Amino acid sequence: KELGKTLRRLRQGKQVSISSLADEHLSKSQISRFERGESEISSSRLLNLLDKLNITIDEFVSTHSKTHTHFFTLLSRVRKYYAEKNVAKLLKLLEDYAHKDYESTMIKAILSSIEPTVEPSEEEVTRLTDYLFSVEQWGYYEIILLGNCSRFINYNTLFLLTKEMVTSFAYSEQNKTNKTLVTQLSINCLIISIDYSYFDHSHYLIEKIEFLLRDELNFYEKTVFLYVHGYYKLKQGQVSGKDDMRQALQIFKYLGEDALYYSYKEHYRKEV
Amino acid sequence: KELGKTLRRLRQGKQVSISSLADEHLSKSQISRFERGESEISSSRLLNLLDKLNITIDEFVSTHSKTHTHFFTLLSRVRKYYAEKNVAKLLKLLEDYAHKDYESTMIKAILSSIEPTVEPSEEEVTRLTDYLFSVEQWGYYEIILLGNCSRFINYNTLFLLTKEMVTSFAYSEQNKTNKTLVTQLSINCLIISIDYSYFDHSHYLIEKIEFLLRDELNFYEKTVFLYVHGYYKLKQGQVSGKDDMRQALQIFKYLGEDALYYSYKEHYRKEVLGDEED
Ligand SMILES: [Cl-]
Ligand SMILES: [K+]
Ligand SMILES: [K+]
Ligand SMILES: [K+]
Repeated sequence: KELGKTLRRLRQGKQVSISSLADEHLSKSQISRFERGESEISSSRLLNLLDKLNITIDEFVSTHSKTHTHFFTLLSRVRKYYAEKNVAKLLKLLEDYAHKDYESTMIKAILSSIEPTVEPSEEEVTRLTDYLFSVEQWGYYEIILLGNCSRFINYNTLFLLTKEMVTSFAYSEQNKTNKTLVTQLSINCLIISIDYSYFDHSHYLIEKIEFLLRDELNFYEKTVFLYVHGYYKLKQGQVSGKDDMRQALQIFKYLGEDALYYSYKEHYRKEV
Repeated sequence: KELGKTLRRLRQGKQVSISSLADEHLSKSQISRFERGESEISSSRLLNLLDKLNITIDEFVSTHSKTHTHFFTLLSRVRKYYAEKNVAKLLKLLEDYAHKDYESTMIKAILSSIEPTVEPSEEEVTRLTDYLFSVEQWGYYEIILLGNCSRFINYNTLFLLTKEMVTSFAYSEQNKTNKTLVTQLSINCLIISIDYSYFDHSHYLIEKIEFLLRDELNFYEKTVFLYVHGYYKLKQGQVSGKDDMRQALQIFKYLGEDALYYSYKEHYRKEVLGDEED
């Protein structure tokens, strides 16, 4: 493949020689043959090279040419076509992914928001939720599928899926990307539980979100959680919840986040 | 070492059969032998398997490996010992990495903030800045080194290094970790440029930070930027910069960020309500 070309450019960018990288267990001929695309190298040997070069495996694959994952290739395209509300490109895209079950279900859920003829069937959603109940750990794939399809999942399943996601998601201490997404979807599920006064779920979600935010910055999620948690208190008769919601609005205004400000201020003039 | 055992558990959890994964690049028997820990597999073919299973390489390595990289293992230890303010543990740590030039210099810089007896020499810092200038594309390694050693880099080299980092850092559409740290380091450099009134450098860094924050969430960096940009506005005669600085303090307070609130309020009181002469 072209993995060797990527390794050579990164190695030369750091002014590191092949000889300095090679040692008693991975030779210079093996590194060079890999860099020249004439030979393959094992996964453990590639990770050892990147460790010596102080390059994350995540930096290496994102530095590599266009070999984005099958999923992020679709996600990047679907986000482009949705930003332009291009229904024609989205259906051609849905046509190109008809052989992929969960992927086409997600495209239908996204496309339904801007064109009402399209929507995922309940059999398609259940196939997705069945899959999501079965996974050992929740990765970027599972999290994005849930977030883009949550409007078509009945609440009780959405809460159980949220509980599975919070207790078994894959995050690293160096890449908190999945942890941040899990927090946002947990807050979104907390919002719905408060709307229906399912305060048994709200109290559980508040505990998990507070734990997810511990030892983290995540000021956006804390601001949203400040509003949502205050919304929870207000619906339980605690008038102090109004102050938390107004403080969150103040943060949006202070940072010039006008879209979030009006989106949450409209929710505040409602329900009050 | 037993990569296949981890891959097997993830695949079975996804209810995927080995037959569905076999193609012209890897056969069913080849996949099975790898899952049983009886053989290794090339990097390109492991990535193709993970791609069909929709598992990123980052989640797979973090799931299987119970060890971190060389530099992040060091980083975790420094951060744990620094949080404890334990000078003795940081000194033993310094000795475990004394054979690593840049790493030792970073430890000395970090340790110096709570132990003035130890300090990185100017020859140690110059070798590090030499390395940082020589890099074609800055990554997580180069960014962390510059951040933790900034207190011992003279301002003119720090701004030039900031220019290089900010111009040539690896862009990732899916992992904003490096972009966020670059933003934080650019804000830190803008602070120093405002203190010393290098207002041409300030305009440059301001324009860079504005792009980095755009289309991102990153409310923390925006809150610090609101304060620091208001600080620059005050130093240029714009009294409205005080309101921006006070609004940033209110954000820290509303979110319960007590440590950040008192650090920036102490800076506010010294620079806005401090000593006035004549
Ligand atoms: Cl911009
Ligand atoms: K390979
Ligand atoms: K099962
Ligand atoms: K103070």
